[PDB]
Amino acid sequence: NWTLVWQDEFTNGISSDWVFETGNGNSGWGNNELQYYRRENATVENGNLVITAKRESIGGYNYTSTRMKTQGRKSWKYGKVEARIAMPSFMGSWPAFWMLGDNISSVGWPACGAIDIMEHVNTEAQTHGTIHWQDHNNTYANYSGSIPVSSVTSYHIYTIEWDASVIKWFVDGNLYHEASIANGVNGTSEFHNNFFILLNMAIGGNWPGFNIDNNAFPARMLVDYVRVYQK
Ligand SMILES: [Ca+2]
Repeated sequence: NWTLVWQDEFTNGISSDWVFETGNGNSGWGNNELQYYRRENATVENGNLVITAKRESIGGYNYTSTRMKTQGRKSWKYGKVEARIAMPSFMGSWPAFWMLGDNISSVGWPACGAIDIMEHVNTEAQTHGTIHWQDHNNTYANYSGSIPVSSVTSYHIYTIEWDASVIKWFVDGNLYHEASIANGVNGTSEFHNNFFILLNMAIGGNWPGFNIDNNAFPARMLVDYVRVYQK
């Protein structure tokens, strides 16, 4: 059965297991994103993390938001990883709940692997689940599924179950995507290493595009909790 091994319920502030990124990264966090991440865009209100994207200027960028991670504090190999999230829906928005391989520090992205547990862009009536990696031929690979979500602005539960055979994605317990990692099929060896968790909300970028609804700011993503279980 599933045993809880880590959580942040945000009940008494943000856990010291999170580190915050600052700035626009390299080439907009690799995606030509437009935001500058800060600590100040993360707050807690009534037992929920609140990530607020703002029209705010700093360092040559014109929007701010938060990107937080458990890198260097907490990581896991296999498990059930879940968060209860309510996110905004507007043109330019790109919230995510995801994981990266701890070995990113030595192998870089995308060789480290990423497991996107929840992504949403713009005003789509659906959310996506995806894995990204470098395959047997060392070519960038991704494998993505999606599920209709009529109200991303309401709380939904975004989950993966990950074991040495498979990763499965669920929203509200409804299975919608799955990917085999058994034997490192399609060069998925790196999903058999420890990964850390990230939460963020980007503004603009190659996927959502550069048509930004400037009247949708400030915008809030609320996260009731993040939990990890293992067998
Ligand atoms: Ca909570």
